[PDB]
Amino acid sequence: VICRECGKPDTKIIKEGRVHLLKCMACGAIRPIRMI
Ligand SMILES: [Zn+2]
Repeated sequence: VICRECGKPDTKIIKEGRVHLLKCMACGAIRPIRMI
């Protein structure tokens, strides 16, 4: 769903303070997210 044209890559997530960032490796994609 998130990455359909990525196949079998890797997923890493980092959060600081009150902000969430998602990074995907293989396609080099970054997405900004925040719930709090
Ligand atoms: Zn990807």
